Amino acid sequence: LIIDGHTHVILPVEKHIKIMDEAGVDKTILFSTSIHPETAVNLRDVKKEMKKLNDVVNGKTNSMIDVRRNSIKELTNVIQAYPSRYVGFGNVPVGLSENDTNSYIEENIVNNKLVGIGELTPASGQIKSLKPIFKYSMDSGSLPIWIHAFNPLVLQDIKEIAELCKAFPKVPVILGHMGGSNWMTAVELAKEIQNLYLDTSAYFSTFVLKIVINELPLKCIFGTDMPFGDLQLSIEAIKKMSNDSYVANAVLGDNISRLLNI
Amino acid sequence: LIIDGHTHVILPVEKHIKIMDEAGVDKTILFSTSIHPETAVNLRDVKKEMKKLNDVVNGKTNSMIDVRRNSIKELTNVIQAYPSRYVGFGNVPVGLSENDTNSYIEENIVNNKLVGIGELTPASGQIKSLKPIFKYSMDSGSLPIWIHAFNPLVLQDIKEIAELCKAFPKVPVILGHMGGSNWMTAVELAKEIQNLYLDTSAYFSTFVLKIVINELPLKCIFGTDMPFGDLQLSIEAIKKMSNDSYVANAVLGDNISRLLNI
Ligand SMILES: [Zn+2]
Ligand SMILES: [Zn+2]
Ligand SMILES: [Zn+2]
Ligand SMILES: [Zn+2]
Repeated sequence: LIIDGHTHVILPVEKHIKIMDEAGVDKTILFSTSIHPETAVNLRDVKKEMKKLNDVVNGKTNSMIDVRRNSIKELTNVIQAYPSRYVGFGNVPVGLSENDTNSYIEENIVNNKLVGIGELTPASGQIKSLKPIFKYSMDSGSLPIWIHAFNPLVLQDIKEIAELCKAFPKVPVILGHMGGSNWMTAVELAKEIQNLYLDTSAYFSTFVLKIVINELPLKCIFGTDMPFGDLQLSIEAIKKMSNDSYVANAVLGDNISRLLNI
Repeated sequence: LIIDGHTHVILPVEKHIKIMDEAGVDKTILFSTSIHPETAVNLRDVKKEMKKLNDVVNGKTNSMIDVRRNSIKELTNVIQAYPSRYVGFGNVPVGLSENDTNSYIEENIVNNKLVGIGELTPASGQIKSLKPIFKYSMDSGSLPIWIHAFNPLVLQDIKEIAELCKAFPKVPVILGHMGGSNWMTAVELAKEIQNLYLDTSAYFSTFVLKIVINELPLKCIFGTDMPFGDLQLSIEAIKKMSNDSYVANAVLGDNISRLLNI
Protein backbone atom coordinates (compact mmCIF):
# COMPACT_ATOMS: atom_id res chain seq x y z
CA LEU A 1 0.00 0.00 0.00
CA ILE A 2 2.93 2.16 0.80
CA ILE A 3 6.07 0.08 0.49
CA ASP A 4 9.49 1.69 0.57
CA GLY A 5 11.17 -0.28 -2.23
CA HIS A 6 14.76 0.49 -1.24
CA THR A 7 16.15 1.37 2.19
CA HIS A 8 19.40 0.32 3.84
CA VAL A 9 19.26 -1.32 7.31
CA ILE A 10 18.78 1.50 9.88
CA LEU A 11 19.88 1.25 13.52
CA PRO A 12 18.34 1.37 16.11
CA VAL A 13 15.74 -0.70 14.24
CA GLU A 14 12.95 0.68 16.43
CA LYS A 15 13.67 4.26 15.27
CA HIS A 16 13.12 3.14 11.66
CA ILE A 17 9.90 1.22 12.59
CA LYS A 18 8.66 4.40 14.26
CA ILE A 19 9.48 6.45 11.06
CA MET A 20 7.55 3.89 8.99
CA ASP A 21 4.64 4.02 11.47
CA GLU A 22 4.52 7.82 11.32
CA ALA A 23 4.76 7.94 7.49
CA GLY A 24 1.97 5.38 6.91
CA VAL A 25 4.39 2.85 5.49
CA ASP A 26 3.45 -0.87 5.69
CA LYS A 27 6.70 -2.52 4.66
CA THR A 28 10.23 -1.78 3.57
CA ILE A 29 12.43 -3.76 1.25
CA LEU A 30 15.69 -3.65 3.25
CA PHE A 31 19.13 -3.73 1.76
CA SER A 32 22.20 -4.90 3.51
CA THR A 33 24.92 -2.35 4.22
CA SER A 34 28.42 -2.47 5.65
CA ILE A 35 28.18 1.13 6.86
CA HIS A 36 25.94 3.02 9.30
CA PRO A 37 26.31 6.81 8.95
CA GLU A 38 23.04 7.21 10.92
CA THR A 39 24.82 6.05 14.12
CA ALA A 40 27.98 8.14 13.74
CA VAL A 41 28.60 10.39 16.76
CA ASN A 42 30.03 13.74 15.51
CA LEU A 43 30.74 15.19 12.05
CA ARG A 44 34.22 13.69 11.62
CA ASP A 45 32.71 10.19 12.04
CA VAL A 46 29.85 10.94 9.58
CA LYS A 47 32.45 11.97 7.00
CA LYS A 48 34.58 8.90 7.64
CA GLU A 49 31.44 6.79 7.05
CA MET A 50 30.36 8.74 3.95
CA LYS A 51 33.89 8.42 2.53
CA LYS A 52 33.68 4.60 2.95
CA LEU A 53 30.28 4.58 1.24
CA ASN A 54 31.81 6.53 -1.64
CA ASP A 55 34.32 3.70 -2.12
CA VAL A 56 31.52 1.10 -2.07
CA VAL A 57 29.27 2.99 -4.50
CA ASN A 58 32.30 3.53 -6.74
CA GLY A 59 32.79 -0.24 -6.79
CA LYS A 60 36.19 -0.46 -5.08
CA THR A 61 35.02 -3.20 -2.66
CA ASN A 62 33.19 -5.53 -5.03
CA SER A 63 35.13 -8.79 -4.76
CA MET A 64 35.18 -8.78 -0.92
CA ILE A 65 33.21 -11.71 0.60
CA ASP A 66 33.27 -11.47 4.45
CA VAL A 67 31.91 -7.93 4.63
CA ARG A 68 28.92 -8.86 2.42
CA ARG A 69 28.32 -11.99 4.55
CA ASN A 70 28.37 -9.97 7.83
CA SER A 71 25.93 -7.43 6.31
CA ILE A 72 23.59 -10.35 5.32
CA LYS A 73 23.78 -11.61 8.91
CA GLU A 74 22.77 -8.11 10.08
CA LEU A 75 19.96 -8.09 7.51
CA THR A 76 18.53 -11.51 8.54
CA ASN A 77 18.72 -10.59 12.18
CA VAL A 78 16.85 -7.30 11.53
CA ILE A 79 14.09 -8.97 9.48
CA GLN A 80 13.62 -11.68 12.07
CA ALA A 81 12.69 -8.92 14.56
CA TYR A 82 10.04 -7.35 12.25
CA PRO A 83 9.08 -10.02 9.75
CA SER A 84 5.71 -8.34 9.03
CA ARG A 85 7.45 -5.00 8.21
CA TYR A 86 10.54 -6.14 6.31
CA VAL A 87 11.57 -8.14 3.26
CA GLY A 88 15.19 -8.26 2.23
CA PHE A 89 17.56 -8.20 -0.65
CA GLY A 90 21.07 -9.57 0.02
CA ASN A 91 24.26 -8.42 -1.67
CA VAL A 92 26.52 -10.72 -3.74
CA PRO A 93 30.26 -10.22 -4.50
CA VAL A 94 30.99 -9.16 -8.07
CA GLY A 95 33.97 -10.64 -9.90
CA LEU A 96 33.98 -14.17 -8.53
CA SER A 97 33.72 -17.41 -10.52
CA GLU A 98 30.39 -18.92 -11.59
CA ASN A 99 30.83 -21.76 -9.06
CA ASP A 100 31.64 -19.47 -6.14
CA THR A 101 28.88 -17.03 -7.10
CA ASN A 102 26.32 -19.87 -7.14
CA SER A 103 27.30 -21.34 -3.79
CA TYR A 104 27.39 -17.83 -2.32
CA ILE A 105 23.86 -17.17 -3.58
CA GLU A 106 22.68 -20.56 -2.31
CA GLU A 107 24.16 -20.14 1.19
CA ASN A 108 23.53 -16.38 1.80
CA ILE A 109 20.43 -15.59 -0.30
CA VAL A 110 18.33 -18.74 -0.88
CA ASN A 111 19.06 -20.33 2.53
CA ASN A 112 18.06 -17.05 4.26
CA LYS A 113 14.83 -16.75 2.24
CA LEU A 114 15.75 -13.27 0.98
CA VAL A 115 13.61 -12.07 -1.93
CA GLY A 116 16.25 -10.54 -4.24
CA ILE A 117 19.93 -9.79 -4.95
CA GLY A 118 21.40 -6.28 -4.46
CA GLU A 119 22.23 -3.57 -4.05
CA LEU A 120 24.92 -4.31 -6.63
CA THR A 121 27.42 -1.50 -7.13
CA PRO A 122 29.36 -2.34 -10.30
CA ALA A 123 32.32 -0.15 -11.29
CA SER A 124 31.85 1.82 -14.51
CA GLY A 125 32.99 -0.34 -17.45
CA GLN A 126 32.42 -3.52 -15.46
CA ILE A 127 28.71 -4.23 -16.11
CA LYS A 128 29.58 -7.43 -18.01
CA SER A 129 31.11 -8.83 -14.82
CA LEU A 130 27.52 -9.24 -13.55
CA LYS A 131 26.72 -12.07 -15.99
CA PRO A 132 27.16 -14.96 -13.50
CA ILE A 133 24.66 -13.32 -11.08
CA PHE A 134 22.12 -13.11 -13.94
CA LYS A 135 22.91 -16.72 -14.90
CA TYR A 136 22.15 -18.03 -11.42
CA SER A 137 18.86 -16.15 -11.37
CA MET A 138 17.90 -17.14 -14.97
CA ASP A 139 17.79 -20.66 -13.56
CA SER A 140 16.96 -20.93 -9.89
CA GLY A 141 13.79 -18.97 -9.00
CA SER A 142 14.35 -15.74 -10.97
CA LEU A 143 15.47 -13.53 -8.03
CA PRO A 144 15.27 -9.80 -8.98
CA ILE A 145 18.62 -8.07 -9.35
CA TRP A 146 18.88 -4.47 -8.01
CA ILE A 147 21.72 -2.38 -9.54
CA HIS A 148 22.97 1.02 -8.31
CA ALA A 149 22.75 3.26 -11.42
CA PHE A 150 23.43 6.80 -10.19
CA ASN A 151 27.08 8.02 -10.45
CA PRO A 152 29.61 6.49 -11.13
CA LEU A 153 27.59 4.64 -13.82
CA VAL A 154 27.60 6.36 -17.23
CA LEU A 155 25.36 6.09 -20.32
CA GLN A 156 27.19 3.05 -21.75
CA ASP A 157 26.79 1.14 -18.44
CA ILE A 158 23.01 1.73 -18.61
CA LYS A 159 23.05 0.37 -22.21
CA GLU A 160 25.03 -2.67 -21.09
CA ILE A 161 22.58 -3.36 -18.18
CA ALA A 162 19.76 -3.22 -20.80
CA GLU A 163 21.55 -5.87 -22.91
CA LEU A 164 21.71 -8.22 -19.89
CA CYS A 165 17.98 -7.74 -19.34
CA LYS A 166 17.36 -8.80 -22.96
CA ALA A 167 19.72 -11.77 -22.68
CA PHE A 168 18.07 -12.91 -19.44
CA PRO A 169 14.38 -11.98 -20.03
CA LYS A 170 13.02 -13.98 -17.08
CA VAL A 171 15.13 -12.06 -14.56
CA PRO A 172 13.62 -8.86 -13.25
CA VAL A 173 16.08 -5.97 -12.93
CA ILE A 174 15.50 -2.82 -10.86
CA LEU A 175 17.54 0.15 -12.04
CA GLY A 176 18.70 2.14 -9.03
CA HIS A 177 17.93 5.86 -8.98
CA MET A 178 16.30 5.93 -12.47
CA GLY A 179 19.78 5.84 -14.04
CA GLY A 180 20.76 9.25 -12.66
CA SER A 181 21.62 11.82 -15.28
CA ASN A 182 20.86 9.06 -17.79
CA TRP A 183 17.13 8.84 -16.93
CA MET A 184 16.00 9.70 -20.52
CA THR A 185 17.70 6.53 -21.87
CA ALA A 186 16.71 4.57 -18.73
CA VAL A 187 13.04 5.42 -19.28
CA GLU A 188 13.22 4.43 -23.01
CA LEU A 189 14.84 1.11 -22.10
CA ALA A 190 12.31 0.31 -19.35
CA LYS A 191 9.43 1.12 -21.73
CA GLU A 192 11.01 -1.32 -24.24
CA ILE A 193 12.29 -4.18 -22.06
CA GLN A 194 9.65 -6.33 -20.30
CA ASN A 195 11.73 -7.11 -17.20
CA LEU A 196 13.37 -3.73 -16.52
CA TYR A 197 11.94 -1.50 -13.77
CA LEU A 198 13.11 1.81 -12.28
CA ASP A 199 13.68 2.76 -8.68
CA THR A 200 12.74 6.39 -7.87
CA SER A 201 15.14 6.94 -4.91
CA ALA A 202 17.74 9.75 -5.14
CA TYR A 203 16.00 11.73 -7.83
CA PHE A 204 17.79 15.12 -8.21
CA SER A 205 14.86 16.81 -10.07
CA THR A 206 11.15 16.68 -9.16
CA PHE A 207 10.39 17.49 -12.83
CA VAL A 208 12.41 14.51 -14.03
CA LEU A 209 10.56 12.44 -11.41
CA LYS A 210 7.24 13.73 -12.69
CA ILE A 211 8.15 12.90 -16.31
CA VAL A 212 9.44 9.36 -15.53
CA ILE A 213 6.69 8.16 -13.06
CA ASN A 214 3.87 9.48 -15.29
CA GLU A 215 5.44 7.95 -18.40
CA LEU A 216 6.00 4.52 -16.72
CA PRO A 217 3.47 4.38 -13.89
CA LEU A 218 3.48 0.56 -13.64
CA LYS A 219 7.21 0.05 -13.77
CA CYS A 220 8.48 2.71 -11.35
CA ILE A 221 9.06 1.55 -7.78
CA PHE A 222 9.05 4.06 -4.97
CA GLY A 223 12.02 3.97 -2.64
CA THR A 224 13.73 6.47 -0.38
CA ASP A 225 17.24 5.09 0.09
CA MET A 226 17.18 5.77 3.82
CA PRO A 227 19.31 6.88 5.57
CA PHE A 228 20.22 9.09 2.56
CA GLY A 229 16.71 10.13 1.76
CA ASP A 230 13.84 11.08 3.98
CA LEU A 231 10.69 8.90 4.02
CA GLN A 232 8.00 11.60 4.52
CA LEU A 233 9.62 14.05 2.09
CA SER A 234 9.94 11.39 -0.63
CA ILE A 235 6.36 10.14 -0.20
CA GLU A 236 5.12 13.72 -0.43
CA ALA A 237 7.09 14.25 -3.71
CA ILE A 238 5.65 11.10 -5.36
CA LYS A 239 2.06 12.19 -4.49
CA LYS A 240 2.60 15.77 -5.69
CA MET A 241 4.28 14.77 -9.00
CA SER A 242 1.86 11.89 -9.76
CA ASN A 243 -0.74 12.84 -12.38
CA ASP A 244 -3.51 10.99 -10.50
CA SER A 245 -3.98 8.79 -7.41
CA TYR A 246 -3.71 5.53 -9.44
CA VAL A 247 -0.17 6.48 -10.58
CA ALA A 248 0.66 7.48 -6.98
CA ASN A 249 -0.63 4.23 -5.52
CA ALA A 250 1.06 2.10 -8.16
CA VAL A 251 4.44 3.74 -7.66
CA LEU A 252 4.06 3.87 -3.86
CA GLY A 253 3.47 0.11 -3.43
CA ASP A 254 1.18 -1.72 -5.79
CA ASN A 255 3.98 -2.20 -8.41
CA ILE A 256 6.46 -3.84 -6.03
CA SER A 257 3.72 -5.86 -4.30
CA ARG A 258 2.91 -7.24 -7.75
CA LEU A 259 6.57 -7.78 -8.65
CA LEU A 260 7.66 -9.54 -5.46
CA ASN A 261 4.23 -11.10 -4.83
CA ILE A 262 4.03 -9.40 -1.43
CA LEU B 1 13.37 37.33 3.23
CA ILE B 2 13.08 33.86 1.64
CA ILE B 3 14.89 34.17 -1.68
CA ASP B 4 15.03 31.45 -4.27
CA GLY B 5 18.73 31.70 -5.23
CA HIS B 6 18.51 29.89 -8.54
CA THR B 7 15.52 29.53 -10.87
CA HIS B 8 15.35 29.68 -14.67
CA VAL B 9 12.83 32.07 -16.37
CA ILE B 10 9.34 30.48 -16.04
CA LEU B 11 6.55 31.15 -18.53
CA PRO B 12 3.85 32.35 -18.04
CA VAL B 13 5.41 34.77 -15.52
CA GLU B 14 2.22 35.23 -13.52
CA LYS B 15 2.19 31.45 -12.84
CA HIS B 16 5.65 31.74 -11.28
CA ILE B 17 4.74 34.88 -9.26
CA LYS B 18 1.71 32.99 -7.89
CA ILE B 19 3.91 30.02 -6.84
CA MET B 20 6.25 32.50 -5.07
CA ASP B 21 3.31 34.14 -3.42
CA GLU B 22 1.90 30.75 -2.21
CA ALA B 23 5.32 29.55 -0.89
CA GLY B 24 5.98 32.81 0.99
CA VAL B 25 8.94 33.65 -1.23
CA ASP B 26 9.95 37.33 -1.48
CA LYS B 27 12.38 37.25 -4.46
CA THR B 28 13.99 34.93 -6.96
CA ILE B 29 17.39 35.22 -8.62
CA LEU B 30 16.28 34.47 -12.10
CA PHE B 31 18.57 32.94 -14.68
CA SER B 32 18.20 33.07 -18.41
CA THR B 33 17.18 29.97 -20.37
CA SER B 34 17.13 28.98 -24.07
CA ILE B 35 14.60 26.19 -23.42
CA HIS B 36 11.14 26.18 -21.81
CA PRO B 37 10.07 22.59 -20.89
CA GLU B 38 7.38 24.05 -18.65
CA THR B 39 5.37 25.32 -21.64
CA ALA B 40 5.50 22.08 -23.57
CA VAL B 41 2.13 20.33 -23.55
CA ASN B 42 2.33 16.66 -24.50
CA LEU B 43 5.16 14.32 -23.74
CA ARG B 44 7.05 14.27 -27.10
CA ASP B 45 7.76 18.03 -26.90
CA VAL B 46 8.81 17.90 -23.20
CA LYS B 47 11.27 15.13 -24.14
CA LYS B 48 12.50 17.23 -27.09
CA GLU B 49 13.25 20.22 -24.78
CA MET B 50 14.80 18.08 -22.06
CA LYS B 51 17.13 16.62 -24.71
CA LYS B 52 18.13 20.11 -26.00
CA LEU B 53 18.75 21.03 -22.36
CA ASN B 54 20.78 17.92 -21.60
CA ASP B 55 23.40 18.91 -24.20
CA VAL B 56 23.45 22.58 -23.10
CA VAL B 57 24.28 21.51 -19.54
CA ASN B 58 26.79 19.06 -20.99
CA GLY B 59 28.53 21.99 -22.76
CA LYS B 60 27.70 21.53 -26.49
CA THR B 61 25.69 24.77 -27.00
CA ASN B 62 28.50 26.87 -25.42
CA SER B 63 28.91 28.92 -28.62
CA MET B 64 25.39 29.60 -29.89
CA ILE B 65 25.58 33.39 -29.27
CA ASP B 66 22.33 34.32 -31.12
CA VAL B 67 20.12 32.02 -29.00
CA ARG B 68 21.86 33.34 -25.92
CA ARG B 69 21.42 37.01 -26.86
CA ASN B 70 17.67 36.18 -27.18
CA SER B 71 17.57 34.49 -23.72
CA ILE B 72 19.06 37.62 -22.08
CA LYS B 73 16.44 39.84 -23.83
CA GLU B 74 13.78 37.47 -22.44
CA LEU B 75 15.29 37.72 -18.94
CA THR B 76 15.52 41.53 -19.03
CA ASN B 77 11.88 41.80 -20.14
CA VAL B 78 10.69 39.43 -17.35
CA ILE B 79 12.62 41.32 -14.70
CA GLN B 80 11.01 44.56 -15.90
CA ALA B 81 7.53 43.06 -15.27
CA TYR B 82 8.22 42.28 -11.57
CA PRO B 83 11.36 44.30 -10.67
CA SER B 84 10.55 44.01 -6.92
CA ARG B 85 10.39 40.17 -7.16
CA TYR B 86 13.27 39.36 -9.46
CA VAL B 87 16.97 40.11 -9.81
CA GLY B 88 18.88 38.55 -12.67
CA PHE B 89 22.06 36.67 -13.57
CA GLY B 90 22.97 36.67 -17.25
CA ASN B 91 24.72 33.89 -19.12
CA VAL B 92 28.04 34.27 -20.99
CA PRO B 93 29.23 31.82 -23.67
CA VAL B 94 32.03 29.74 -22.09
CA GLY B 95 34.94 29.30 -24.51
CA LEU B 96 35.38 32.74 -26.10
CA SER B 97 38.50 34.92 -26.49
CA GLU B 98 39.28 37.54 -23.85
CA ASN B 99 38.13 40.27 -26.26
CA ASP B 100 34.90 38.57 -27.39
CA THR B 101 34.17 37.89 -23.71
CA ASN B 102 34.47 41.48 -22.45
CA SER B 103 32.34 42.63 -25.38
CA TYR B 104 29.53 40.17 -24.59
CA ILE B 105 29.64 40.96 -20.88
CA GLU B 106 29.55 44.76 -21.34
CA GLU B 107 26.62 44.76 -23.73
CA ASN B 108 24.61 41.97 -22.13
CA ILE B 109 25.35 41.93 -18.40
CA VAL B 110 26.53 45.39 -17.27
CA ASN B 111 24.27 47.37 -19.66
CA ASN B 112 21.20 45.32 -18.60
CA LYS B 113 21.94 46.02 -14.91
CA LEU B 114 22.18 42.29 -14.12
CA VAL B 115 23.76 41.42 -10.75
CA GLY B 116 25.76 38.30 -11.68
CA ILE B 117 27.13 36.05 -14.45
CA GLY B 118 25.56 32.59 -14.92
CA GLU B 119 24.51 29.90 -15.19
CA LEU B 120 27.81 28.83 -16.83
CA THR B 121 27.90 25.28 -18.26
CA PRO B 122 31.51 24.44 -19.05
CA ALA B 123 32.08 20.91 -20.43
CA SER B 124 34.26 18.61 -18.30
CA GLY B 125 37.95 19.50 -18.77
CA GLN B 126 37.19 23.06 -19.85
CA ILE B 127 37.21 24.89 -16.51
CA LYS B 128 40.35 26.78 -17.45
CA SER B 129 38.50 28.37 -20.42
CA LEU B 130 36.53 30.31 -17.80
CA LYS B 131 39.51 32.56 -16.99
CA PRO B 132 38.40 35.53 -19.22
CA ILE B 133 35.09 35.69 -17.39
CA PHE B 134 36.85 35.82 -13.97
CA LYS B 135 39.24 38.41 -15.39
CA TYR B 136 36.34 40.64 -16.51
CA SER B 137 34.32 40.27 -13.32
CA MET B 138 37.46 41.33 -11.46
CA ASP B 139 37.67 44.53 -13.55
CA SER B 140 33.93 45.26 -13.39
CA GLY B 141 31.98 45.23 -10.10
CA SER B 142 33.22 41.78 -9.03
CA LEU B 143 30.03 40.24 -10.42
CA PRO B 144 29.40 36.82 -8.87
CA ILE B 145 29.98 33.86 -11.22
CA TRP B 146 27.52 30.94 -10.97
CA ILE B 147 28.75 27.61 -12.46
CA HIS B 148 26.77 24.44 -13.15
CA ALA B 149 28.62 21.75 -11.05
CA PHE B 150 26.39 18.67 -11.17
CA ASN B 151 27.09 16.15 -13.97
CA PRO B 152 28.90 16.34 -16.20
CA LEU B 153 31.52 18.07 -14.04
CA VAL B 154 33.78 15.60 -12.29
CA LEU B 155 36.02 15.99 -9.20
CA GLN B 156 38.97 17.46 -11.15
CA ASP B 157 36.74 20.24 -12.63
CA ILE B 158 35.60 21.08 -9.09
CA LYS B 159 39.25 21.31 -7.98
CA GLU B 160 39.98 23.56 -10.95
CA ILE B 161 37.11 25.90 -10.13
CA ALA B 162 38.60 26.25 -6.59
CA GLU B 163 41.97 27.23 -8.10
CA LEU B 164 40.16 29.97 -10.10
CA CYS B 165 38.56 31.20 -6.88
CA LYS B 166 42.00 31.52 -5.28
CA ALA B 167 43.40 33.34 -8.35
CA PHE B 168 40.50 35.80 -8.19
CA PRO B 169 39.80 36.19 -4.44
CA LYS B 170 37.44 39.19 -4.87
CA VAL B 171 35.15 37.39 -7.38
CA PRO B 172 32.34 35.53 -5.59
CA VAL B 173 31.66 32.08 -7.04
CA ILE B 174 28.52 30.01 -6.52
CA LEU B 175 29.05 26.31 -7.06
CA GLY B 176 25.86 24.94 -8.66
CA HIS B 177 24.15 21.97 -7.04
CA MET B 178 26.81 21.54 -4.20
CA GLY B 179 29.02 19.93 -6.87
CA GLY B 180 26.76 16.84 -7.25
CA SER B 181 28.45 13.57 -6.27
CA ASN B 182 31.56 15.63 -5.47
CA TRP B 183 29.88 17.41 -2.53
CA MET B 184 32.45 16.17 0.06
CA THR B 185 35.25 17.96 -1.76
CA ALA B 186 32.99 20.94 -2.61
CA VAL B 187 32.19 21.52 1.07
CA GLU B 188 35.89 21.25 2.15
CA LEU B 189 36.80 23.79 -0.59
CA ALA B 190 34.01 26.21 0.36
CA LYS B 191 35.06 26.02 4.04
CA GLU B 192 38.69 26.93 3.09
CA ILE B 193 38.10 29.46 0.30
CA GLN B 194 36.67 32.89 1.22
CA ASN B 195 34.78 33.58 -2.02
CA LEU B 196 33.31 30.10 -2.78
CA TYR B 197 29.60 29.43 -1.95
CA LEU B 198 27.42 26.38 -2.61
CA ASP B 199 23.99 26.33 -4.28
CA THR B 200 21.60 23.71 -2.66
CA SER B 201 19.54 23.06 -5.83
CA ALA B 202 19.30 19.56 -7.28
CA TYR B 203 20.39 17.78 -4.13
CA PHE B 204 19.88 13.99 -4.66
CA SER B 205 20.04 13.07 -0.89
CA THR B 206 18.43 14.90 2.04
CA PHE B 207 21.13 13.41 4.27
CA VAL B 208 23.82 15.01 2.08
CA LEU B 209 21.81 18.25 2.17
CA LYS B 210 21.71 18.04 5.95
CA ILE B 211 25.44 17.50 6.34
CA VAL B 212 26.36 20.29 3.87
CA ILE B 213 23.98 23.06 5.16
CA ASN B 214 24.78 22.43 8.80
CA GLU B 215 28.52 22.31 8.18
CA LEU B 216 28.41 25.52 6.10
CA PRO B 217 25.29 27.45 7.27
CA LEU B 218 26.64 30.81 6.10
CA LYS B 219 27.85 29.86 2.69
CA CYS B 220 25.01 27.66 1.36
CA ILE B 221 22.47 29.42 -0.79
CA PHE B 222 18.97 27.97 -1.15
CA GLY B 223 17.83 27.51 -4.70
CA THR B 224 15.13 25.37 -6.30
CA ASP B 225 16.28 25.29 -9.93
CA MET B 226 12.69 25.73 -11.25
CA PRO B 227 11.30 24.36 -13.59
CA PHE B 228 13.40 21.32 -12.51
CA GLY B 229 12.58 21.49 -8.84
CA ASP B 230 9.58 22.38 -6.84
CA LEU B 231 9.60 25.52 -4.67
CA GLN B 232 7.36 24.25 -1.81
CA LEU B 233 9.04 20.84 -1.76
CA SER B 234 12.60 22.28 -1.66
CA ILE B 235 11.77 24.80 1.06
CA GLU B 236 10.28 22.02 3.20
CA ALA B 237 13.44 20.00 2.86
CA ILE B 238 15.72 22.91 3.92
CA LYS B 239 13.62 23.54 7.02
CA LYS B 240 13.46 19.85 7.91
CA MET B 241 17.19 19.23 7.41
CA SER B 242 18.42 22.48 9.13
CA ASN B 243 19.63 21.87 12.73
CA ASP B 244 18.00 25.12 13.91
CA SER B 245 15.98 28.10 12.63
CA TYR B 246 19.14 30.27 12.27
CA VAL B 247 20.60 27.78 9.83
CA ALA B 248 17.26 27.62 7.95
CA ASN B 249 16.90 31.42 7.86
CA ALA B 250 20.47 31.89 6.62
CA VAL B 251 20.26 29.27 3.87
CA LEU B 252 16.79 30.35 2.78
CA GLY B 253 17.72 34.01 2.11
CA ASP B 254 19.91 35.88 4.54
CA ASN B 255 23.09 34.52 2.97
CA ILE B 256 22.27 35.64 -0.60
CA SER B 257 20.82 38.93 0.73
CA ARG B 258 24.20 39.59 2.31
CA LEU B 259 26.29 38.47 -0.68
CA LEU B 260 24.23 40.34 -3.29
CA ASN B 261 23.34 43.27 -0.99
CA ILE B 262 19.59 42.73 -1.49
ZN1 LIG C 1 22.39 3.19 -4.92
ZN1 LIG D 1 20.84 2.56 -1.72
ZN1 LIG E 1 22.70 23.62 -13.21
ZN1 LIG F 1 19.73 25.60 -13.21
